[PDB]
Amino acid sequence: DEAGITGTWYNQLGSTFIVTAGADGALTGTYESAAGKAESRYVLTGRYDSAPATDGSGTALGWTVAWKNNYRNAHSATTWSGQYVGGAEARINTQWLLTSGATEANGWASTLVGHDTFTKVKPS
Amino acid sequence: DEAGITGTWYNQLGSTFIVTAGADGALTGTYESAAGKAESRYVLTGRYDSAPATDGSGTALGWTVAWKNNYRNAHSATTWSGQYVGGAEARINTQWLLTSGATEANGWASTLVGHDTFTKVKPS
Amino acid sequence: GRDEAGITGTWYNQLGSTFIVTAGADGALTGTYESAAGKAESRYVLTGRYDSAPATDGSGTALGWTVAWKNNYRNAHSATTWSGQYVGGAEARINTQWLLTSGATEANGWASTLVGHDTFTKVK
Amino acid sequence: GRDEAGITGTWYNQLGSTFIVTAGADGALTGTYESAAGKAESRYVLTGRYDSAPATDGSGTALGWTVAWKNNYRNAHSATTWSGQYVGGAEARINTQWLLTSGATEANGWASTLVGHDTFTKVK
Ligand SMILES: O=C(CCCC[C@@H]1SC[C@@H]2NC(=O)N[C@@H]21)NC1CCN(c2ccncc2)CC1
Ligand SMILES: O=C(CCCC[C@@H]1SC[C@@H]2NC(=O)N[C@@H]21)NC1CCN(c2ccncc2)CC1
Ligand SMILES: O=C(CCCC[C@@H]1SC[C@@H]2NC(=O)N[C@@H]21)NC1CCN(c2ccncc2)CC1
Ligand SMILES: O=C(CCCC[C@@H]1SC[C@@H]2NC(=O)N[C@@H]21)NC1CCN(c2ccncc2)CC1
Repeated sequence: DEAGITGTWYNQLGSTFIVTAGADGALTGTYESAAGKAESRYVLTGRYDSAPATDGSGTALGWTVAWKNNYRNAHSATTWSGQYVGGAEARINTQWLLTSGATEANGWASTLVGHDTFTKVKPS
Repeated sequence: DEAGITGTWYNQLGSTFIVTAGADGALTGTYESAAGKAESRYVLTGRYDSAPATDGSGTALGWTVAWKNNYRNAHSATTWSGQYVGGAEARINTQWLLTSGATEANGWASTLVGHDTFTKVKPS
Repeated sequence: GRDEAGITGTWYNQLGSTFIVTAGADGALTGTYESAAGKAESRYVLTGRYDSAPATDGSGTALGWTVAWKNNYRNAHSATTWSGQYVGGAEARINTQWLLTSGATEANGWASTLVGHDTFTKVK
Repeated sequence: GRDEAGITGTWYNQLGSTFIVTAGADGALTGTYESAAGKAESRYVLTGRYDSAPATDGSGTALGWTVAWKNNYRNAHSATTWSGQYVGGAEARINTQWLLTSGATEANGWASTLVGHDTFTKVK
């Protein structure tokens, strides 16, 4: 899935996720979000199962973005946890957690949760 | 929080999270889980807000473990999303998502969710 | 504007489960749930709540409900809660995320909760 | 063993919110919820469900409930569902994770859900 996972992906929001799957199970690349307090590209890193089952299961993976770059800092980080599914129209199916820095009076409301699905089709 | 975040942490399960905060916002290190289909250490990587607010807020961060090493492969990955809180007894407060590789008939049940709190106190 | 009639009826989700719901005048949700997935058979009681006076700005209507997976046929020692919102219009949807908690011992509690997302559409 | 009396009563959580619940003989949960956090004032109706015949192996009792954040004082256009389990014994607890969904437009829907975890303990 190295060849499969590596590429430019787009989620249902129009966000762009450019990723490289390393030989050692590493994930690196960039994330540009179409939503929220975000501007231009952000660094990401993660990990994926570099030896998945050969039974029709997807390939487990996850990656993190801390929303700081040279343009903006949203004092937050998102983690996507999901799996890659290969074939004709390959998909990456994820759920995510977005934690913002918070005070102890704020902490109960510090984490947003959602789900993103990624394909390699360039939106229009 | 570079000096603060870097260290050996332990969660409520007795798991060991050894991490280094890089200068560029990188997180690296190892994770050994006291629970589940896991054995000895796993590679992790993530990101943290390397320039947090100076207002009493925590430092947003996240990191990923793919549960494959040279001992075992659980065909799953966990992402922890949370924040670091410094001071006398520093804590890392997280929520997490654990996705396993799944078939399309299995996918509805592929993701576990929980919360881990980390301190630098060595259990007994 | 209030969505008593928009919400009340029969819905299916993407697994083929059947959600039969009545939205009461006072914010109550009642009905039955038949799951096409998991350790479930036939219909289960559900109860929930919805915002009986939503904003007029085009926002959806917040709601939630619970199924405990015990009926006269089977008992899966677990409960799901769906949290999400009703969105009216030509193709109405109920968009949800859910938490499915199983009875667990202390040793198994870390793995006691599944998380997912279901979209419901209404049928005549 | 069934926990009608174990669950029924007044509980507080770690924010200082007050959860007043009656577990009915047929699996129903009813009561009120007063939150010490957020856009909330005084008591809100809740309804939920619990496993009325849990396993006898030491596992807790699965349950869930919903609050919609409209009462006679305030309407926060949102609903929380708590999913978790009751654990009896000398220090009984209700351990939950929760999803809090707010009414959202299509532009804001990606940010419409908060996630967290509450532990409840019972008071005389
Ligand atoms: O907007 C961002 C950074 C952009 C995240 C974009 C998200 S990532 C998941 C989804 N998928 C995408 O592709 N794009 C979106 N961060 C906010 C979070 C909420 N914030 C607070 C404020 C106060 N308290 C709590 C939280 C303020 C900062
Ligand atoms: O046990 C692991 C790997 C160890 C994860 C340990 C977890 S990480 C969050 C928590 N915090 C820790 O410190 N430790 C625990 N993975 C399972 C997941 C559930 N599995 C399935 C099987 C079939 N369908 C769906 C899921 C099988 C593989
Ligand atoms: O299968 C069911 C009951 C049917 C749930 C149906 C689910 S509701 C959300 C989704 N939307 C639907 O329409 N259908 C599915 N319960 C299992 C869950 C797995 N179980 C454990 C045990 C321990 N740890 C983790 C999980 C034990 C029992
Ligand atoms: O504050 C409340 C109602 C009070 C909820 C109390 C919560 S229940 C879970 C936790 N346990 C408790 O005991 N107390 C707290 N609702 C807000 C939430 C933030 N809101 C948005 C809007 C858009 N996107 C995301 C969030 C708008 C309205």
